Amino acid sequence: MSDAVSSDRNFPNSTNLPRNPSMADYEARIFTFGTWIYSVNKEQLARAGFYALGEGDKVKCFHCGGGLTDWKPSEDPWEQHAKWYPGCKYLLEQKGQEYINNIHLTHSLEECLVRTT
Ligand SMILES: [Zn+2]
Repeated sequence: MSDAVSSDRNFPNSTNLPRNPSMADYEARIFTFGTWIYSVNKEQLARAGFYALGEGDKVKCFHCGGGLTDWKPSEDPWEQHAKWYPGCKYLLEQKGQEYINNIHLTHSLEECLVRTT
């Protein structure tokens, strides 16, 4: 439970000292991936604050302080990340909440299979 789930942060400090653009640079990110993961990752991640941790094609945010490994279809890091959590510093700094809001939510469905649409 830690120092009171309510008097702590519902977790052992998720943000592991993020906001480290010094090493999260452009060539720093791509460099991590050692040109192995999918294509279009250069601008994709470099712009969304995603860098390679060491898994096979997986990714995580180094500027926001959160992970987003591959466990679903191709799903561009842009869409996948925004759904993972809108409270990601850099992530928002790029396409603002207007985008993340459009992503996380949906185009109109938001019914899950159909429900009542
Ligand atoms: Zn993030």
